[PDB]
Amino acid sequence: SFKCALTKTGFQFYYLPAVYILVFIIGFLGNSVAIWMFVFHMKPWSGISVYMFNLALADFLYVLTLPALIFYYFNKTDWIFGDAMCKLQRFIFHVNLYGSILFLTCISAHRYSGVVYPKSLGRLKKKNAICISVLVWLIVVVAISPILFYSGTGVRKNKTITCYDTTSDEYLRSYFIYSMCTTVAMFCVPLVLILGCYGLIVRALIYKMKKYTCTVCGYIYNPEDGDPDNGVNPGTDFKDIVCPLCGVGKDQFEEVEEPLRRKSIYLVIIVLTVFAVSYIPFHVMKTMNLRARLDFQTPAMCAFNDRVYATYQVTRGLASLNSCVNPILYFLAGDTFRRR
Ligand SMILES: CC(C)CCC[C@@H](C)[C@H]1CC[C@H]2[C@@H]3CC=C4C[C@@H](OC(=O)CCC(=O)O)CC[C@]4(C)[C@H]3CC[C@]12C
Ligand SMILES: CC(C)CCC[C@@H](C)[C@H]1CC[C@H]2[C@@H]3CC=C4C[C@@H](OC(=O)CCC(=O)O)CC[C@]4(C)[C@H]3CC[C@]12C
Ligand SMILES: CC(C)CCC[C@@H](C)[C@H]1CC[C@H]2[C@@H]3CC=C4C[C@@H](OC(=O)CCC(=O)O)CC[C@]4(C)[C@H]3CC[C@]12C
Ligand SMILES: CC(C)(C)c1ccccc1Oc1ncccc1NC(=O)Nc1ccc(OC(F)(F)F)cc1
Ligand SMILES: CC(C)CCC[C@@H](C)[C@H]1CC[C@H]2[C@@H]3CC=C4C[C@@H](O)CC[C@]4(C)[C@H]3CC[C@]12C
Ligand SMILES: CCCCCCCC/C=C\CCCCCCCC(=O)OC[C@H](O)CO
Ligand SMILES: CCCCCCCC/C=C\CCCCCCCC(=O)OC[C@H](O)CO
Ligand SMILES: CCCCCCCC/C=C\CCCCCCCC(=O)OC[C@H](O)CO
Ligand SMILES: CCCCCCCC/C=C\CCCCCCCC(=O)OC[C@H](O)CO
Ligand SMILES: CCCCCCCC/C=C\CCCCCCCC(=O)OC[C@H](O)CO
Ligand SMILES: [Zn+2]
Repeated sequence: SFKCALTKTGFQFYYLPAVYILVFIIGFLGNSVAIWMFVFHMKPWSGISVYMFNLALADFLYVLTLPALIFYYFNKTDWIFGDAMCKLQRFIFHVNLYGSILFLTCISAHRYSGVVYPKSLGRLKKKNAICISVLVWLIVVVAISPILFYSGTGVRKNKTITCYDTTSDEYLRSYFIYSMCTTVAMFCVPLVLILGCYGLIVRALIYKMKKYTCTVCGYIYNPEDGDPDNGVNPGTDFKDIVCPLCGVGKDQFEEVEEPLRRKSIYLVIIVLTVFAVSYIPFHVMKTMNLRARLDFQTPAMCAFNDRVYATYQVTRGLASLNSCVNPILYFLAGDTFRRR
């Protein structure tokens, strides 16, 4: 059985530990602040707050495991924590990955319901968000539990201990099949669902006219309500046309800050960037690398497999970066921190 003599040193053995240190420092800080802010500076929690707290919980838990991984790279890739801790290290990475994707889908589906179908179902949205969150954690734990079988420690020829990121050669093909099932069900399907929600969010927002406020008095002109007292039909745009309150001209009017529109665009921008930079490259490369390891072990393919392996290492770092990028979403796409 021919095998491609893999030789990649001086790059990946510096990159991943540096990214892991960066993610630990920024991720522990941001998620500690977020978890502190939701628990002690938010009462009651809205629908999105429940999903955002769960996303922060998935990130902090994963961030908590990083020093072990950083140690492993600083210890010439020799795992000293045992078989069980290796399995738990790998399980948590995948639980964080898929839990994050599913909670991002929850936030996306929730904003679509708020933007398209807006009425005060405050407690109804909170109770449903808690129930959905529990189900999401149950789905993720169950679907990701095989990682506890596949992953584990292995003794190298030089007597060192590897903590397998995938699995042993005996279960590798089975692992690829399993990974394809989770890639399709917990990455591909949520991605199509997020895109649909975002397309419908952008469609609903672009089809509606913007409100204008007076800098002199503070009167808000609604395009749908209009101003029939002066001679403006309800439904007409601001450009189609004096202020009914104070009496100043149109020149003293500026566009109103819409909280739902701003939080929706921020979510659309941040999530799409995160899928384009982290989620999509990682899933493509994870798959490509397993495919090369299983089906492309011929001398003519070795050079290409090396490039795939190196590119995959890059995406592993990008995948981990989400843990320190996600807190930004709680302050730019989330509800204000208030205790009522
Ligand atoms: C309170 C938080 C927000 C501040 C973050 C503190 C950092 C300065 C700490 C936390 C994680 C630490 C790392 C955790 C793990 C390791 C692995 C450790 O590995 C070894 O000891 C193996 C050496 C060998 O056996 O050859 C070396 C220190 C290092 C890089 C640590 C250096 C200092 C770090 C980056
Ligand atoms: C039997 C086969 C066909 C199932 C395929 C597996 C997955 C494609 C399914 C199973 C569980 C599903 C998840 C179950 C629950 C949700 C919560 C849902 O969030 C809401 O309903 C938000 C409600 C709100 O707060 O307004 C968004 C989709 C999502 C992640 C689903 C996405 C698709 C998943 C991963
Ligand atoms: C308007 C549409 C076309 C933009 C779609 C946005 C994303 C879905 C794109 C932007 C960057 C793309 C990635 C750019 C680079 C690669 C590396 C590429 O790796 C290889 O070619 C392997 C061998 C090598 O490293 O040369 C595999 C596809 C992938 C992940 C691409 C998958 C699709 C991504 C994430
Ligand atoms: C977080 C637990 C559940 C222990 C864990 C599970 C699986 C794999 C690794 C793992 O964590 C560790 N295992 C062995 C050695 C180190 C760790 N992790 C660890 O030390 N995390 C840590 C987290 C926070 C922390 O406080 C600090 F941020 F530095 F202020 C100091 C250390
Ligand atoms: C009730 C809800 C949450 C559905 C959960 C279904 C779970 C139990 C399913 C979904 C995907 C499945 C895996 C898909 C592929 C493989 C590879 C095969 O070689 C061994 C079984 C294994 C590893 C499956 C075991 C069961 C599995 C983990
Ligand atoms: C709260 C604010 C959020 C802060 C967000 C943190 C900023 C992102 C950090 C680094 C970007 C990633 C750079 C990726 C560079 C990869 C290219 C590379 O050099 O990797 C090759 C390596 O040798 C392996 O083979
Ligand atoms: C909000 C506050 C801002 C926080 C921002 C701070 C983030 C630190 C950034 C880079 C540190 C990474 C250090 C680079 C360490 C490289 C690891 C290495 O040398 O590899 C180990 C090697 O394998 C052993 O032989
Ligand atoms: C109703 C709510 C139900 C919630 C469900 C809770 C499930 C917890 C999930 C993972 C923790 C288990 C971590 C398992 C760590 C692996 C250890 C192991 O199994 O040991 C391997 C081997 O035997 C040693 O050599
Ligand atoms: C209500 C639903 C609650 C269910 C929650 C799901 C949690 C599943 C727990 C373990 C997965 C089964 C995988 C078994 C992991 C043990 C490790 C193993 O399989 O051993 C491999 C090898 O022998 C050692 O090197
Ligand atoms: C609406 C806002 C959406 C914003 C849209 C943003 C588009 C993202 C573009 C590129 C990120 C993909 C990064 C892919 C990482 C591959 C790096 C690589 O090629 O690996 C190097 C390796 O060393 C060589 O062999
Ligand atoms: Zn006025």
